[PDB]
Amino acid sequence: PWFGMDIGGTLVKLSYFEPIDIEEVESLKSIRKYLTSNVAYGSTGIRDVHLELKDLTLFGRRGNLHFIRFPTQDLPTFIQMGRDKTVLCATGGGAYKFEKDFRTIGNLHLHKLDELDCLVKGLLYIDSVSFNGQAECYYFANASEPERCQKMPFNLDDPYPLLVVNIGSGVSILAVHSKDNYKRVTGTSLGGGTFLGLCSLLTGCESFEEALEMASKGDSTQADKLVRDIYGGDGLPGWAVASSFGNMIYKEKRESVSKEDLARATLVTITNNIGSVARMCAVNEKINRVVFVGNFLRVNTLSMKLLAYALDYWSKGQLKALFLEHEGYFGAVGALLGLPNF
Amino acid sequence: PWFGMDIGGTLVKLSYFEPIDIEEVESLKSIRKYLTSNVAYGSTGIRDVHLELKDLTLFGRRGNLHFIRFPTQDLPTFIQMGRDKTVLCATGGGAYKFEKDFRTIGNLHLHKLDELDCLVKGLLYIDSVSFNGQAECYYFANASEPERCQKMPFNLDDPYPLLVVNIGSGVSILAVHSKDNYKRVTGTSLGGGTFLGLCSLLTGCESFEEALEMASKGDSTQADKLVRDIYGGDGLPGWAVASSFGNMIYKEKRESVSKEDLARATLVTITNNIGSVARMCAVNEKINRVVFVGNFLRVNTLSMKLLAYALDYWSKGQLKALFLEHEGYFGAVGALLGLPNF
Ligand SMILES: Nc1ncnc2c1ncn2[C@@H]1O[C@H](COP(=O)(O)OP(=O)(O)NP(=O)(O)O)[C@@H](O)[C@H]1O
Ligand SMILES: Nc1ncnc2c1ncn2[C@@H]1O[C@H](COP(=O)(O)OP(=O)(O)NP(=O)(O)O)[C@@H](O)[C@H]1O
Ligand SMILES: [Mg+2]
Ligand SMILES: [Mg+2]
Repeated sequence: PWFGMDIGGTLVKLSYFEPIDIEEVESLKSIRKYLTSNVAYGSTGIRDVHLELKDLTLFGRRGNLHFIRFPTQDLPTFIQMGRDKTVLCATGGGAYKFEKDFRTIGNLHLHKLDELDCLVKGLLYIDSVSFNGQAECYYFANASEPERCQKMPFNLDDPYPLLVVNIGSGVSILAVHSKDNYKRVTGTSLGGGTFLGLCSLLTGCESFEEALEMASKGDSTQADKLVRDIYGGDGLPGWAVASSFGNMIYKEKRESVSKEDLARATLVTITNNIGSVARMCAVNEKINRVVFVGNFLRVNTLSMKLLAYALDYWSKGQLKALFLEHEGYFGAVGALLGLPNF
Repeated sequence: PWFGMDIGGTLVKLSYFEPIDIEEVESLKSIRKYLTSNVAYGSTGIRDVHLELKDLTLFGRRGNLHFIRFPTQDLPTFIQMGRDKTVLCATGGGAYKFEKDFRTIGNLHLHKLDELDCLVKGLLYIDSVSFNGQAECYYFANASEPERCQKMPFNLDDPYPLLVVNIGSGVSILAVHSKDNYKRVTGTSLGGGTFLGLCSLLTGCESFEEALEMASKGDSTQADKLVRDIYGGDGLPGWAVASSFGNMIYKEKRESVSKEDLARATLVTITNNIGSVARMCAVNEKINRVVFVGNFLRVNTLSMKLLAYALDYWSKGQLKALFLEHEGYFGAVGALLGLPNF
């Protein structure tokens, strides 16, 4: 059973390689069968079927690469399931936090892998093998004009240099200069857990998906104070945000604003702040390709377009926002790839 | 009547020069008397008496420089008072937004002045004349150690280069390289209006002061997810924030958290994000002295220490956080100084 595992502060990501080029043990068969015949595991486990890499050749075997996720909160259940029925490559903060918990599985050997190595290695790997013939990486062409703005593939055959912006619970920013030369540049604590935390407080939403659905209906200008609110008009345009949630300092506006407006304003606030940080690190690092990963952006087209627009506008076209189909899973994958070393 | 006025998105700042080296018109006398014998004007006007510059020599006159503030929301009342009872130098967004409103005062000539010129000129001026013999500018020595951390004067006789971080409703960042060479570097919309807006929504506080008072009692770790929450322990220390409000994604934590915790977490979130942006622009601009202005920091020691600690820690001592006694008033002052030109 070949597994790579990225245990983050919010989500566990699992990459699983299923051999297809196959008298083995019954419970080994039962795990394989359980994983390939189900797309929901328990009440919170999900296999991302559309992300599956087929007929991949890995470690001299032909197989399928599957991508699975569940909340870190439910890791105890995953471990319990484990003790009822192995070398495990694992990265993310939880690799250390839950180390002792994994060892309650008799004989199981836990190999903790550097989160930096795993993410970069997993990123490079997936891009090099392609997404079943198609581009793993893509950008939004004409990011400023909604009429022309559309998703289009983007080539990363020579991916250096690269600024990687990892939006999970918080934000980590990496600069990748070559194969064995890359570093963590900085980070902010205003990431996806800020969006989801604030939004739950402000709106009472009880999933990421529900927060996105609310945001899609709202009007962030109802909560944000714009340049034109301060100036009366328009190098800042009047519609640009001058103060996020700045109009909520007025009691009468707080009482007229809806949950949807507030969800949207939370999303716009977090996203735009991340774009701005990203742009600043790119200038500092002299890198013009900025790739976004993590799960803040999954099924989140709004944030992706905001980032694309912001990097493009602010930079006059010199900075390009890039995105990745497998954006949440690169740590899990790089962990899996560290398996031969042991 | 010599006035400089900075009309922002939230507050109006007024600098007033009172001549002391004096058969003039009765209502001119009555305004002077009104301003010098009162420290509260109406229900929302305040004269900052402790900031007064005494026996200043300006435009060949000896006088006192007074500093006054009131909410932009109440500017209509100030204007009405004006029409019942003049060249006005004014800057900030409201100089444009309320231009027509000022002209309802018969014959009054409104001179709009560039916000950049005013802020820098006013900053340089105040530092050069000193705060009645004492330092206008100060830092927090040993910013990382609470036992040794104390406020101490700081010399700006040669203030170039200088990174000015203006925290008002949003955040504006300036790089000042010389007397006539300075530029706006970037800005974020996560500023004081974000702190005050979010905090009002989350806590029901109804003044900046009440939000600060709440924050002073709270525990931000109750809302924030820390490095140790994710890793189990500790180059990030375990107490550093990994995800602002990241623990509010759990329903049970949202229901146990208090208003004070939430006020504090809002303050810590906004402040630390501003420190991080500031550090990034300083590296980009290759400037190691970073000065904070605006009114987000007035009677806000907590945010000042957070910034001082963050710039010092992250930069290993190469970046110094600086603060200014008259931090909210430099635009108003630079506007006043533009008076001779007309
Ligand atoms: N089904 C989901 N449940 C919870 N959060 C989700 C979900 N889908 C998307 N998200 C968002 O994705 C974010 C987490 O992304 P992720 O990259 O998996 O972080 P992480 O690895 O768990 N945290 P970290 O330890 O900081 O690296 C959350 O903060 C949400 O904003
Ligand atoms: N008495 C107060 N009332 C309202 N806000 C206050 C008060 N005291 C301090 N503040 C804080 O100070 C901030 C405003 O600072 P300030 O520099 O005067 O902004 P501004 O000039 O009005 N806005 P801007 O147009 O963006 O430059 C507010 O966002 C608050 O966070
Ligand atoms: Mg992660
Ligand atoms: Mg201002």
